[PDB]
Amino acid sequence: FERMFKEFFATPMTGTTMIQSSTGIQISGKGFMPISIIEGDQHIKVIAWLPGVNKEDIILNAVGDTLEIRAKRSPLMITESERIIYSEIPEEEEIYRTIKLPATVKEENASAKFENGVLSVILPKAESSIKKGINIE
Amino acid sequence: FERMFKEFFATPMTGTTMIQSSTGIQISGKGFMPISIIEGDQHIKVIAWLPGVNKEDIILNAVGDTLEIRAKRSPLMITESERIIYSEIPEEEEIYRTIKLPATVKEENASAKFENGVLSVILPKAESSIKKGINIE
Amino acid sequence: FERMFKEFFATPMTGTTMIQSSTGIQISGKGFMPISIIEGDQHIKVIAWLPGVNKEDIILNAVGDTLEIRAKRSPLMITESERIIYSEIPEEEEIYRTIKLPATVKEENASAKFENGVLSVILPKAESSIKKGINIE
Amino acid sequence: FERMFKEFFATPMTGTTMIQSSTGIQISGKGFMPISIIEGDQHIKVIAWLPGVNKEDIILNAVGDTLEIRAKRSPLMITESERIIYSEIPEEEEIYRTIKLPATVKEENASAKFENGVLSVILPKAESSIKKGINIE
Amino acid sequence: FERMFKEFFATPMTGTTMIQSSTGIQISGKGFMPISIIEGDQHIKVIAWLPGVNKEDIILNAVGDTLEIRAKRSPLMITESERIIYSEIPEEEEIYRTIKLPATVKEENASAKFENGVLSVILPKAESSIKKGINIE
Amino acid sequence: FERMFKEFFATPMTGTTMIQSSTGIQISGKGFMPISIIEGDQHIKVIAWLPGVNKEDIILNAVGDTLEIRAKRSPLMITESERIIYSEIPEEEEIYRTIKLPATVKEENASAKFENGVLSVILPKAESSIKKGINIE
Amino acid sequence: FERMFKEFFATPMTGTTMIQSSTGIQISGKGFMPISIIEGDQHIKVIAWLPGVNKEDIILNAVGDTLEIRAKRSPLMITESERIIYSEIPEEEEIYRTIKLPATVKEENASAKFENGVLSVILPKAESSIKKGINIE
Amino acid sequence: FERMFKEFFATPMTGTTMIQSSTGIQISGKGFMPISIIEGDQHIKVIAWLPGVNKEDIILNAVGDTLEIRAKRSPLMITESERIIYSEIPEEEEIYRTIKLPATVKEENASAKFENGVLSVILPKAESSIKKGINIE
Amino acid sequence: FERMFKEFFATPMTGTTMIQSSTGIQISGKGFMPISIIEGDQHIKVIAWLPGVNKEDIILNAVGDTLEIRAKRSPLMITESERIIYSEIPEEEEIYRTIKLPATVKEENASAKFENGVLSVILPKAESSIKKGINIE
Amino acid sequence: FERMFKEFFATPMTGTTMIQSSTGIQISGKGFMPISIIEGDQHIKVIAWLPGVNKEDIILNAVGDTLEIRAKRSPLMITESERIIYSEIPEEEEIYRTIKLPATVKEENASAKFENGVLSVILPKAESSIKKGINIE
Amino acid sequence: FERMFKEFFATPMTGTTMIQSSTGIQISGKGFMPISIIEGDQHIKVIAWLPGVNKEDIILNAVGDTLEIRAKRSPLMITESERIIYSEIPEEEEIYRTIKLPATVKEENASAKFENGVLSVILPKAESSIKKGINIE
Amino acid sequence: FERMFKEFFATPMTGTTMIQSSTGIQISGKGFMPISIIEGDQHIKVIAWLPGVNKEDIILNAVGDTLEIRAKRSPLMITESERIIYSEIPEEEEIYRTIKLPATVKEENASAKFENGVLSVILPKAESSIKKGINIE
Amino acid sequence: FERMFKEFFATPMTGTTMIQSSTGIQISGKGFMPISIIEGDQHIKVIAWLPGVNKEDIILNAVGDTLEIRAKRSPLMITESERIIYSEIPEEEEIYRTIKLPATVKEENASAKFENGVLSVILPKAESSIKKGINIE
Amino acid sequence: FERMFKEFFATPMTGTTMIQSSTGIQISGKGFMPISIIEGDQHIKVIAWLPGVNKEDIILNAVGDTLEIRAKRSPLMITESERIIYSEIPEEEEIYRTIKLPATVKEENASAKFENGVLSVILPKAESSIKKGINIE
Repeated sequence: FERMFKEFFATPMTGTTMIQSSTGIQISGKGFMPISIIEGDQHIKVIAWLPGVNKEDIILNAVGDTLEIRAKRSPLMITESERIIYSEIPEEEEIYRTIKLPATVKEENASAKFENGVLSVILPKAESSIKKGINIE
Repeated sequence: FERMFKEFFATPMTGTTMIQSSTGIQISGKGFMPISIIEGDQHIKVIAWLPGVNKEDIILNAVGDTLEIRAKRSPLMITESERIIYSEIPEEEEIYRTIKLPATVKEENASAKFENGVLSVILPKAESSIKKGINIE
Repeated sequence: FERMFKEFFATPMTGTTMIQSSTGIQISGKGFMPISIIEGDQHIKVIAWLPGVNKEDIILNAVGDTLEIRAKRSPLMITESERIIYSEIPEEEEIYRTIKLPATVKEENASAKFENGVLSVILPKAESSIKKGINIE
Repeated sequence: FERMFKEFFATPMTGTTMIQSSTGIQISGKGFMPISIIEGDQHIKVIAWLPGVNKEDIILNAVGDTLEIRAKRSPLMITESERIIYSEIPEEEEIYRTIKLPATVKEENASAKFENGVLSVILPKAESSIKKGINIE
Repeated sequence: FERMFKEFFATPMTGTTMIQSSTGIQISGKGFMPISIIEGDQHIKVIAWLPGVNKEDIILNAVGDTLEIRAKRSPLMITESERIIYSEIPEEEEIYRTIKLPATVKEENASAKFENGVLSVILPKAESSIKKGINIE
Repeated sequence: FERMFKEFFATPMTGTTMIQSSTGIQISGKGFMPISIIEGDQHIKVIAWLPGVNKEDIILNAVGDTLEIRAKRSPLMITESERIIYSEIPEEEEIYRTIKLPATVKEENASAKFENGVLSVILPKAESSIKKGINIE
Repeated sequence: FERMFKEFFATPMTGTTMIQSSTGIQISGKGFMPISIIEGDQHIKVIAWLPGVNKEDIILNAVGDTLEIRAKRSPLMITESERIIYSEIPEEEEIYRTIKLPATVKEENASAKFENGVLSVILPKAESSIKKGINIE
Repeated sequence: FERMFKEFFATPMTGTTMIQSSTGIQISGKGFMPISIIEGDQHIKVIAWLPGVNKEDIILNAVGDTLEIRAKRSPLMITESERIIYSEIPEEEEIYRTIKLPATVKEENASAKFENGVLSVILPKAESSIKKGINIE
Repeated sequence: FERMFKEFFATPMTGTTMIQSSTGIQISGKGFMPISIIEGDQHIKVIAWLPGVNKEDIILNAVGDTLEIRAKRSPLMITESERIIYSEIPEEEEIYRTIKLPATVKEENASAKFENGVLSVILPKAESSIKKGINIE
Repeated sequence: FERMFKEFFATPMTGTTMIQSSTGIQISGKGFMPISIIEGDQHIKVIAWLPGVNKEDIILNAVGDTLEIRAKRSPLMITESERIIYSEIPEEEEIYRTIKLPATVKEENASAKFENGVLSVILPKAESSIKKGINIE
Repeated sequence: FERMFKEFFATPMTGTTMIQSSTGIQISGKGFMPISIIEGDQHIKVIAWLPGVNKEDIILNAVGDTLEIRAKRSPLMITESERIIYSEIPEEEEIYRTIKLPATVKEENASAKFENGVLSVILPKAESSIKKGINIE
Repeated sequence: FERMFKEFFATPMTGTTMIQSSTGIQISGKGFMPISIIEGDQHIKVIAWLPGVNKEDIILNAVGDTLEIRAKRSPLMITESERIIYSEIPEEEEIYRTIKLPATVKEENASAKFENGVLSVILPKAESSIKKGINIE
Repeated sequence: FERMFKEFFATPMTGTTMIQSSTGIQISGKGFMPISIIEGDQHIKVIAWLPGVNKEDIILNAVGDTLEIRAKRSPLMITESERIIYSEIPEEEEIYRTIKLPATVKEENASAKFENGVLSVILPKAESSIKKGINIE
Repeated sequence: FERMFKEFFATPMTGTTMIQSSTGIQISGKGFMPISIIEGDQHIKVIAWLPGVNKEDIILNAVGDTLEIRAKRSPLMITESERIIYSEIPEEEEIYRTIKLPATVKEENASAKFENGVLSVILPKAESSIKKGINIE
């Protein structure tokens, strides 16, 4: 049955509904929301693909080492004469992701941008999480 | 090995690289581009998710009953201090889809909109493809 | 043997004796106690089904981000002339659940209600766990 | 796939939706309703767990050797700010059980009690079903 | 695991705990009680092996087409110096069988004998169950 | 085929025909004869279930560390009008068990009782098999 | 047997004898002839590897959207003293490929070059297959 | 997965990348280079298919009983408007084969020809490897 | 091979060498050391079986919510004339367990007793881990 | 299911309940009691791990070539406020081992010591079991 | 396919690219970097094998209970005449390891040495992680 | 069991203990020593990773077409207070590799360098192994 | 894995470490010691292969019907310059066999010879084990 | 069938009849002859176990890099009254081993010793096989 699902290759509908992923960071949520975490020495960059989501429909909250991205995408409106004969776009409306970052961030200084359906969040690291350099002799 | 791939649940990277799907319409391409086809009595609506693609990087061409969507998404630029510790966003740059529509369209009257990373293409059906109504007695 | 257990479908007796579930919240316990966690912006609501448990037999304690629900249900008393020919109700008496919440709560302000065998616990979130809003530009 | 369901251990949602069980008594229904049948010499006791069901929402009808328990549990109301991050409580609203008793009962003298979400029904046996004693020599 | 149980060959402990057997007669019960049903033209003979059961501990009731045999065998008493190093005798105390006969019997005229741990029950058939002879030409 | 035998659950007929069991005591025989061995400091108690066996049909012989129980149960006599439609009682007539005890017994002082189809044999241990106590310091 | 073929790794002899491949273009033929199709906006380039084929032995015909490449490679001539102790080069003489292009081409303006055993065919697209550009607003 | 690879039948890309073949002659290399060895009484003929390789890009060296064929094929150049929609030609650029011949050859007298992408190498056998004739009586 | 290990039943040598167990408490170590954790309202009791360990060879350290038990058992000394023909006692000398308790303890007030090879450790809970009682209305 | 038991790694509870082990010495018993037998030229040393057993609760008897170790360990007493959240210590109370030694011992001269939960029994060999030396020429 | 990988035994290339290992310490990274953690009473020693890494290319940062080792090894430079016919050394350039230590360390007092490609890091434990000794009575 | 080893991913300990690898060059040895062979027209470069090996502990001998690398790495010294809780570094001390080169080398002119735990050996090829160039016409 | 062991064919190291063989004679021991038992009418001949064992290192003891052969073979001494590249000889030093003969022997008259590493033991049968002849009529 | 052979554990008869083993040295022969090869800087030591072989029955020949050991062991002579009831000693008479050494030896200076059934052969290495030392800088 697994090869069949792969043969159907309906990966967006079958996929991108993950409930628990551990990479040393625990991500739990619902719906399609690919996430990329890019950690610098002073901040963390989170890239989230929210295609078809309006900027006003994104609720972005963070605290400590946890980031919550809640968004709702209005489903594709169709006239009565129109009918979806084929569709790969997930129909799920309320999508969300809870991202447990590996470092504490200063949510009071965080900022986020939403361009072309790409949410880029900048989270400055807390002083308690900025690593020092161990001199090698 | 199939359950493992499902357990990894890396569906965007493993998925959304389909080469041949037949729903009575033949779609061949490369990369991540979910497509929804919504056929009316006078036109066909194609919804394509091109997150992170600039409007100038989308080449949209159509003829007869075939639609070609070519787009390139610049990869995520990172400083030398920054590093991708986790990423679900497909890294593939040049994405494309070749959609063989089930009806002939008037490409000279087609139009497309690109909002929030959602490409909506309107393709009026040709007079030779508009179906007549069979009266039932 | 798995299909047989499913064919027997004795899910309450076989089921609802979970020792370790992780949803990003770790729940460990013994016996039948379905739990629903409903997190708001200012509090957490825990719904626990304690059918046949008296209000005086429920010990509800919480601290930090951990909630302990201990309860004992007196087994079904039967006369010597009476005999259980069929039973799906779990016979286990001492049931309990240890719920590790994802946020710190103010146990000094928590409250709980027990109606129709449904335990509803209200746990206000601590100021250190209330998430701030990241403005999107 | 069976071990996986057991590993998921979501027995309430997967379980307690039995359509046909024969113990010499045929029980058919929908939803979660554990039943215990305790037969005496003069009556039959039916224990049904209806957690979260109001007494006014239980329709209890019986005739001959068949007992029908119909009940509806209002789903968990949540504010727009609140969201179910985790839930083991079955969401099914209209639950019911049709119990074919092994003996004829006098439905005109039956009684039932509903305490702590436990429905206890007393069904006196008909004179045609009260067994006589065979003296052993 | 099945061959292992057969290799262990602990058939009394593993076996003789049947809950549902249909031979056109439905037998449901608990414990070890081999049953033989020997139907004549005017009566039904039931042979039940109740080894180690006292005559006073056997409750024999019947009605219509159902026979209930309830008996309890006191477990093997042992001194503190004595210890069961090996045992094949089932330890279950309360044994019972519910036998649904294929014909209606006159329980008011039934009789039973208990010799050498063998219960022999005589159940005269009701006039409504005595079959007539179809002459063949 | 093993699950089928278990589904048939004809354990008395399939079972209780063991030819070689080792528990440190070797038991070999034919037919249905559950045995329990209960060893004290001064004697050994053997409990054998011989349902439907007459006291005159039991030949009980012992020597050294071996016990032989031979018995024959007359089969269920039936009239020509009567017919076994269902039977779980083993039809085998000549049953026997050869029990190799773990200790030497004084067969000249052994005694046995036969009540309710239960054979209880008392075998005093020989002086060469009575264990001494090792004082612990 | 599949791993064995892979272990033998005789891929040219076992491989490159495909009868039906669909990439949205249907290729049917016999023998070893790797094909690469490189579609531009105004023409289609077909690269075919015809090692050891003389230019005079290649018959190249096209019409509409179908291209037929027929060629014969003279087998390796050997003296009577010489003998093939090892060979991976396919011995098949008459090789051919029928390529159904996805667009109509102007066979009257097509050209082909044969250098180093590489056949490069240029097929200008017909005006009915040149796609127009859909302006995006 | 093996049948799938055979069903994909992408034998050139999957195949022709052999690292170790023993026919009594050991061939190790990288890339696609079918080899045929044709041994005479006085010389050895090696046929290597180097389609699309220029004569100046072939480095042919030999010594003792080992032959090394190194060649690089420039990849298929494509305009920005052109795109490979389908390709069976291996993309690997640097191909090579190390052939351990079964006989010592006089590399100072060897010669090679490169026509139609077929490399034909003539390697005269050393006097120490020319076999004598054993007269049969 | 798993049934064989179970048939060998060498569970002490094969078993009791666990490296990672999660019960909501993480235990990592080496060697045979069964652990029982018994949590009260004011303290935690840890029972560790250290058979053959001298009181002076047990190093018991704790901090925060982690308990480390290090002990070494001198191996069984044997004369040259003596030889281990059979042994189930694990030969491993340096055994240890790292127990991450679920609550913070006051290591400055902890105490432990070692009797009959049973280590009983009393760890008073910290004020920050003592749970309060939520009144139910 | 075997790998699962190994993954659970509950070897003390699953293990150490062996009923029949033959190493040329037959050991039968119940419960957890690792045994090491160390045979010298003049005696046999038996090491038994009886953790948590009081010296007064050990009954040590021997005769001929058989050793019986009977002991009972009082279960872990817990206050009503205390609860076993985790436990690897076997709960079985009455443990015993019957060891059939390979040589006859003089039980009248045997001695045993019980230190740190380790029972060490010294059993002098009988003159009939002391082996003589065969001179080699 | 697993035995094949083991038969290939290319463990460095296949291996040493671990993303998530839990020993009660969580290690996540990329590339080949064997790690040994040696915990004392006052410090933690981390041994990392960084063969072919220059001391200036190692970035060693630590904070709290997490250690990050970032290093880049310049790939093996080869002349155009030189070619890697065989290689087991991983080609990956940017290697890194993120080590979550089990105890908090004083990164301000840490030191590291790099000799013979072995990185030895000394991390003094914080006062909050130094365990006290529980006296045993 | 193979997937388990891969899941354990202990590739250094399980791996890098190869006894026989043939790439047309036969390598036999013991321990962890990744080898890269880089063959030029006039010499052979061998790169061996000997992390933690002192230059004085490497014995490098060669003759003809065989290279022997013998080295011993002193194991990680630890204080009695220190203990290896986690380790991926192979503990094997005496490592060695026997490399049969494909060409004869002039061991009298060979040289080797040992930097950062990387052994680089330069082996000039013998005149009898330097390949000549076959002119292509 | 079994075929692999057979393919490795390391039968001496894997083999000849038998712990329990029954041919009606029970042999238990450790190490490599092939045994041949050749029973005559008046004696028993035991042939044991003790290659590399000195006559002074063989301890041969017998009594009743049991024979114990204990021997130690000094391991192969090697200079520091010498190294075992290949070895099939078992490295185990202390080898032994316990042979339970089928007849009682007179150990006071037994003799043994040790030539070419072959131990030949002559054990005269006891008068109680010499069989008489049953005349056939 | 493989586990059965292992259960039979007749490794000498089944084993030690190897026809082709490659350790970089090729050993082919017949019969039981364990071989250990111990290579020094100036010689090679071959240890062969020839139990029960007379010194006059060993033919030891060597040349170049090949060693041939031929020996015949007279089978165990038995009187007509004597009979092999049990035997593990291989019955094969003519045993032999052909050992291809990795280095050329000076057979004119070789020597061999035969003590306790152990053949020790000393083979001085030829000057062409003595490896030189590559100085490391």
